Amino acid sequence: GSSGSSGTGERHYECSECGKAFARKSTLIMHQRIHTGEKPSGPSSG
Ligand SMILES: [Zn+2]
Repeated sequence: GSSGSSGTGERHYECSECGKAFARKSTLIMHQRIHTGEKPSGPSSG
């Protein structure tokens, strides 16, 4: 039925942005953030 390991379930989600493989799906999302942001600015301040 809907139960029974019958082996392993390696589910590594890679980042379509860089290509980094993670263990959890959500985790990857949090990472992708690094990409979207840090917009390019001329006058470096901070
Ligand atoms: Zn990435």
